[PDB]
Amino acid sequence: MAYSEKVIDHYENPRNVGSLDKKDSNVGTGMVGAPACGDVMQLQIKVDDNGIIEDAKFKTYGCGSAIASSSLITEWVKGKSLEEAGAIKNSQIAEELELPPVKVHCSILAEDAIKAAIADYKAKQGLEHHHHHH
Repeated sequence: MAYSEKVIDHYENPRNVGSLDKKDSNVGTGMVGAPACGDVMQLQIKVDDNGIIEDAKFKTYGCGSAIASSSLITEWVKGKSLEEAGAIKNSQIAEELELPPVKVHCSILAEDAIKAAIADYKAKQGLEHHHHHH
């Protein structure tokens, strides 16, 4: 079952190289929004440089402004690790930006987003599937 001291499942993926596909365990996806008004935010982080984050894309089309922060949060994890992304809080950016309590909808979609990417990043390897007639 493993005459070696390595249990790793594989260096990359059993699909003969690939990376980038919205359908991999090395890519966390997160799509949230604010149904309390009508704002949609999408954030996706990439992890491969050794469990580290090398690239961090995103997409927020609906709030003409929630983009700025999108560039700050995405540029804050770009290089960090999931262990760090799963710890930052919305108060962190809320303070670095200094904005009134009448727009927290952003800082919220920021941290809440990273939470979705981490949830879908760890769920891509839980119960998986069991049946799938071809």
